[PDB]
Amino acid sequence: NGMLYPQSNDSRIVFPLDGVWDFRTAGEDSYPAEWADAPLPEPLPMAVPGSYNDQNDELNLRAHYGWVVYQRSFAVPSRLVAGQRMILRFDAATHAADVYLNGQLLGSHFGGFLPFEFDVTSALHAGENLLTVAVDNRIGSSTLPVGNDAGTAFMGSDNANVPAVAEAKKHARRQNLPNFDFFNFAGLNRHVELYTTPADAYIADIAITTERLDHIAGDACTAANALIAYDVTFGGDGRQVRISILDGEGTVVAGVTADIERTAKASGEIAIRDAKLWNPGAAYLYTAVAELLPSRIIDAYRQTFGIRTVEVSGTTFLINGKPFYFKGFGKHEDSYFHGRGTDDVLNVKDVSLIHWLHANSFRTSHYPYAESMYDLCDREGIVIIDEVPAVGMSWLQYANPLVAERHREAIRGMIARDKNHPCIVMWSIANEPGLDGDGERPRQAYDYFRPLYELAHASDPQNRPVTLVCCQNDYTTDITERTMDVVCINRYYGWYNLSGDLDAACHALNIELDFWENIGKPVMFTEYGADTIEGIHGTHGEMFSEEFQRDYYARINAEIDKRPWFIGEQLWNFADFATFQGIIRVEGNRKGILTRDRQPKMAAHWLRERWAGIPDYGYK
Amino acid sequence: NGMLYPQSNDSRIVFPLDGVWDFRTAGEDSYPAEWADAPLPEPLPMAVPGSYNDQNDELNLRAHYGWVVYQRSFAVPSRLVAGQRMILRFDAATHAADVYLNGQLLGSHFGGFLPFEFDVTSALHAGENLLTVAVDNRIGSSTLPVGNDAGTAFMGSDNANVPAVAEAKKHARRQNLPNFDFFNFAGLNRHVELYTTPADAYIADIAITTERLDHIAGDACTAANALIAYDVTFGGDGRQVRISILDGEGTVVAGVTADIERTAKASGEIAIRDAKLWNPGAAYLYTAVAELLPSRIIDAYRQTFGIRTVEVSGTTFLINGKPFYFKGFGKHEDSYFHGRGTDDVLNVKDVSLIHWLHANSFRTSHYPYAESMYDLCDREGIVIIDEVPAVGMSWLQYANPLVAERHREAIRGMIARDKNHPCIVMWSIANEPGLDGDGERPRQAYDYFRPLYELAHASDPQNRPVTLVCCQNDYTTDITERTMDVVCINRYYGWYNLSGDLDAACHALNIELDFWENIGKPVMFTEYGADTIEGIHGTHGEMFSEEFQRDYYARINAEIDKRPWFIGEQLWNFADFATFQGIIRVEGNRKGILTRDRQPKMAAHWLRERWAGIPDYGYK
Ligand SMILES: CCC[C@@H]1NC[C@@H](O)[C@H](O)[C@H]1C(=O)O
Ligand SMILES: CCC[C@@H]1NC[C@@H](O)[C@H](O)[C@H]1C(=O)O
Repeated sequence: NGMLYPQSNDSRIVFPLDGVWDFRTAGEDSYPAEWADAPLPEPLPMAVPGSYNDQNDELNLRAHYGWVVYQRSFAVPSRLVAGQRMILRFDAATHAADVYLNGQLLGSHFGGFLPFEFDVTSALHAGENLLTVAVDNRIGSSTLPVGNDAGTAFMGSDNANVPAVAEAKKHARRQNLPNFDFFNFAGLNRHVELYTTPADAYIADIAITTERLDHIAGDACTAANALIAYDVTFGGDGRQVRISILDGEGTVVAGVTADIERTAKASGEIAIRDAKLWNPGAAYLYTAVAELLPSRIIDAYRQTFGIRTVEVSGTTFLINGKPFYFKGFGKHEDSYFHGRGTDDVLNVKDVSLIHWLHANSFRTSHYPYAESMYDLCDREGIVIIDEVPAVGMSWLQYANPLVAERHREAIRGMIARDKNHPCIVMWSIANEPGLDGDGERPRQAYDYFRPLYELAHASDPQNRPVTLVCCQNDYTTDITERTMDVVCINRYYGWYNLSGDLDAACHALNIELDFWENIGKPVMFTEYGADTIEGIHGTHGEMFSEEFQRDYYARINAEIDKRPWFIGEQLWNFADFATFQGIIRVEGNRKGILTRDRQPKMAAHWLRERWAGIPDYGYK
Repeated sequence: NGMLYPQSNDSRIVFPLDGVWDFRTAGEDSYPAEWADAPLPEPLPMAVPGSYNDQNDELNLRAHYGWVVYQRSFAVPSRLVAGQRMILRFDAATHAADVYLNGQLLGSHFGGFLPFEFDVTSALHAGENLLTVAVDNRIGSSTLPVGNDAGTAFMGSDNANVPAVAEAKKHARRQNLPNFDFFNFAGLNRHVELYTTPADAYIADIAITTERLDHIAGDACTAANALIAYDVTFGGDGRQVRISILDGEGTVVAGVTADIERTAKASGEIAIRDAKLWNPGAAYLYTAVAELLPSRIIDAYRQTFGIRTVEVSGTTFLINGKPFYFKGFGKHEDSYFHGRGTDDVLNVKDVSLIHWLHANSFRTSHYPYAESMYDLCDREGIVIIDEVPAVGMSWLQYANPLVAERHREAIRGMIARDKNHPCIVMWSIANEPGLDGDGERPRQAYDYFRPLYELAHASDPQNRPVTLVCCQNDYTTDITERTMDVVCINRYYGWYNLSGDLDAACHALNIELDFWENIGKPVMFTEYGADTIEGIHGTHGEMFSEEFQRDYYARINAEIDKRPWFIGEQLWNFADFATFQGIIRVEGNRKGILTRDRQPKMAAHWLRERWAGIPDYGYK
C-alpha cells in the first residue's frame, strides 16, 4: 500500500532511468509484444519524463489513438544489486502501461497519474538490461478521466441533423473523445527510477499525523505541546525501530524506540514541547527519521512532515484553530513542450508566482500532481486541495463496477501517496460529476459518491475534510454537494450564462448564495473566470478582453465578500493551458490569469493587489 | 418609387448636411418631443455619417437600447430655394427614424439600410433651420433584421436549468437580442443631404436595361449591336424628354427625343452599334442623359449604366454569353470607429484589396450597402450579389403580416435603388432563414418565400437571377433552396461540425455535393470558413490558427474543383468584423481572411495565389 518516494542513504540507492529513450507509435488497440525481446526497430527519440504528444512535429502525435512503446537499456554494478531488493518505479504512465524487463512481462497498471512499481530482483541480470514500456492513451466510458465512446468532445460543436455529417461521422478517424476540458497528454509523464532496499527486512511505509495541539500561541507559530503519531510498516521475513524527530536545524528534539509487532508494523505517539507549527505563509518542517535496528543500522527512511491541525467547524475552516481563507486557483500540469510532463523548473517558478500573487492555495485539478510539487509547497507554505482524476463522470459511470473500482483505487492511491504532506488540507473525490436532475438520478449520484466520501475519510490517518467539486448545476435538485465537509463550487455566472452582463451575473450569484447561506456549510469557489486573450483591450471591457476578466473578478469578489460563511476564492485558471481543439478554445483554455508562458494579464495585477490586503487568518 | 441619388447640374443643386451634429441618448421606448422644437439641451457631438455606438467611450452606447436624437442647424440662400422643389434625403437611418424640421413632423421610416426622403419645400424657412432626427435601434420578432424578444443573442451561451439564472434574466437590463451574427450598429449610418429639383415637372426615376446583344465578340469586349431600353418617370403637375447616350469618353453615340405619356412616363428602345460591354475585370460605362424639354432645359439627370446580359443556363452562369465563375466572399460594412457607417476611403481600399486577391465578386451580406460602393464596383468591374436585410428569419416571422410587408418593402426598395448597376448580377432575398424540418414547416417556408422570389423577378427590369442564401441544414427536407435560380449555400463542414477533421469534413461535403449534382441547378458557396486569430501558428494547424484556415480552404476548394456544376466560391468572410459579445466571438467574428484592419492572414495569400490562376470566364 505504501508508496514512499525512493530515497538514497546508507542502506538504499536510487538509480534514475530518465533521459532520451527509444520510442515507436503502435496500433489503435494493439502493439507488437516481440518488441520487448529486442531493440525497437527504427526508433524515434523521446525524452522522459514528459508527454510524447508535443515531442515530434513531423508526426501529429496529438492525434494518436491507442498504443505507443518506450524502450531503453541500462546497466548497474552487480556489487550494488547483490543481496538487495530491487524495485522498478514509474512515477506516472498515462494512462495505462504494460511493463517488460528483458522480455518478461512484469505486469500492468491503469492509473495515469499515480505511481506504481515492480519487484525486479529476479528479472534483473548483469550487463545491459532491456526495458520496454507500452503506454495506452485511450479514454472512454470506463476510464478515469472519462472519455466518450462516440460523438463529440466538450463543448464540441455539431450539426447532427445533417445526413452527410452523420454519415461521415461513422467513417471518421478514431480519436479519443475526452470527458474533460484539458488535452489528453499521454506517455511517461513523470520520472522512472530503479531503487534499492535491504531484502530481509525493510521500511515499506510511514505515516505521521498531528493528533493534538495544546495551548496554541496567538500567532499559531507554536503550541506548548503537540502530540503526533507514527505508523511504520515493514516488509520482509523482538525487532525494533528507532524514531527520531529532527527540527528545522537537524536537532533531535524527540526520540523513541518502538517494538515491531506482527504485516509487521510499529506505531505510537510522541510528545513535542513548544512545537513549531506549519502554517500557510509560514511553513515549518520536521523530519521523522525511522531506523530499523538489528549500534549499526539495517534500514532507514527520512520522512518530512509538518505539525498542524485541520478542522471544519460550522462555517469555518480552521488551521491550527485559526479561521483560514483560501486565496488561489485551480492549476494544471501543463506547459509548451512537456505537456503534462513534470518540470521542476516550472514548479519552482509557479510557486514563486503564487507568492508574487499573494495567493496561499491551489487545487490539483484534475489529477494528482507530481510528488515534488507537494514537497515544494510543504517547504513554501502553500496549501493544497488534492484531487483524483474523477472528472467527466455521469450516470453511465455510476453503474460501472470497473469505474467504481478504479475510482476507489485512485482515492486510496492518492491518499496513500500524499498523506504525510502538511500542505494538503482537503481531499477532492471528483470534479464536476452529474449530480442533479429529476427522477432517481440525484439519489443514484448520492449513492455512488457517499461511500467514496467515507473511503477518503477512512484512508486518511489525519482525517482531513473531504469535498467534491461541483459543476454549475441545479443546486435545488443536487442532493450530494451539500453533504460534503466543504462545499466547493464552480460557477460561471456572466460567462457561460447571462453573458457579459455583470449586474445580472451578480444578481444570480446572490440568489444561489442565499440558497447556500441556508445550507449552513462552509462554501468556496473552486472555479470561476473568463477566457481572456492578452492584448485584447477595450475602454468598456467585453468578453475576451483583459478589462473584462478584471471587471469580472472585481464584481464577483465584491459579492462574496458580503458572505461570512464564504471561506475561499479559487479561480479558474492559474495559467492558460492546452485543450482538445474546438470553437470555444482559442489555442486552448484562456481563462488563465497568467498566459501559458506565465505572464500576468491585467486581472493578475488586480488580484495581486486584492490578495495582498487579505490575510490567511481572520479575514472572516 | 424612384430614389435617384441626388445630383448637381444646371437644374439641380445638392447641399450635404453631413458633419458634426448634436446628439442625445433617450429612452427605451420614447424621447422628449420638445427636443424637436428647440436646441437639444447639453448635446454630445456625433459625426454624420457614422454609427453612434463607437463614437463615445465615456458612454457604453453599444449597450444602448431604444432611441437617440440627432440634431443640427443649417441655412441656405433664399435665392437657391426660390421656385424649387426642396427634398431632404436620408441615405440610411438604422433602423427606424422620426424626422422633424422646425418643430414640424415631416414623417417616419422603418428600414435601416435603404434611403428615404421628405418634401420640405413648405417646412423650410429663411435663415437657420432646425433639423431633428430621432433614431430607433430596436430589433425584435417583427423587424428586418430579426431580433429575439427573449433569451440569448445569436450563437449565445446559456445555463437555463439554473434557477438563479432564470430569475436574474427577468430583471436584467433590456438589450437588443440579435438573431444575427453582426453587431447592431445604429444611427445615421449614411449621408444626409438637402437637394433641389424643378417644381412644375421633374425627373423622378430612370431605368436602363440591356434588352439584347447581337453577335458578341469572342473576347466579349464588344457586340455588333446592343439593344437597350429606357424608362423615365416624371413628377410634377405634348411634353418631351431627350435621351442622349454618352460613351466612356463623353461622346454622344446615340440620342432620341421621346414623348411623355400620362403617372407621367417616357419609354422606348435605343440601338447601339459596336457597343462596348461591361465585364468582370473589364468594366465599361455609358451615361444616359435625360433632359426634360420645355434650346433651354427644364430638368436633367445623368444615369450611369453598363451594357451586359446575365442569364442562367442549365448549370452555367452566363455573363455576355460567357460561363462566369464567382471568386470572392461575403463582406460587411464594418470598421473600427465608423461601425456600419459608410466610409469611401475604406470602400476604395477594399475594392483595391479585392483586386489584389484576384477576386471578382462579393455579396452585400446582410443588407444593402451604401450606393457609392455600387458605383465603385461599376467602374472597377467587380460583380455584386445584392441582399436585403432578411436575416434571422424563422417560422415565427412567416406568419407575421408586418414582417412580410417589410420584406416586400426591402426587396422593392433595394431593386428600385440599385436596378441600374451593371455590377449587380443577382438578388438575394434572405440569409439563412429556416427552410427545413418535418411536418408543414418546409411547406410554410416555401409558401412564404416563393412570392418574394416572384416579386424580385417582377421588380427588376433586367430580370436578373434570384437566390436565397441557405444555412447549413437538412438539404433533404428543404424544398425551397432548390427552387432558386442559383443555389447559394453556406457550409461549415470541419468547423461547426466534424471539428478540426478535414478528411471527414471533405467526405461529408462530398456527400452533400452528390445530392446537389442531381438537382441540375448551378451551385456556389456564399459562406465557408474558420475563425482565425492572426499570429496563432502551429506546424499542424488547429482551429483558430492561420495554418488551419489555410488548410481548410485548400481541402474544401480541392473538392469543389471536381464539380463542373459548381460555379462559384464566396467565402466567409472578407475581413474580421464586430459582433455581439459571446463565448465563440473573440473580439467579434474572426473568419476574415483579412484582419479588421485589412491585413492578410496566411489564408489570404494562399487564396490570392489560387485565384490568380482562375479566369473569370471558362474555368468550368
Ligand atoms: C464546465 C465549465 C467550466 C469548466 N470546468 C472544469 C474545467 O476543467 C474547465 O476548464 C472549465 C472551463 O470550461 O473553463
Ligand atoms: C451560423 C452559420 C454561420 C454564420 N452564417 C451567417 C453569418 O452572418 C455568420 O457570420 C456566420 C458565422 O457564424 O461565421
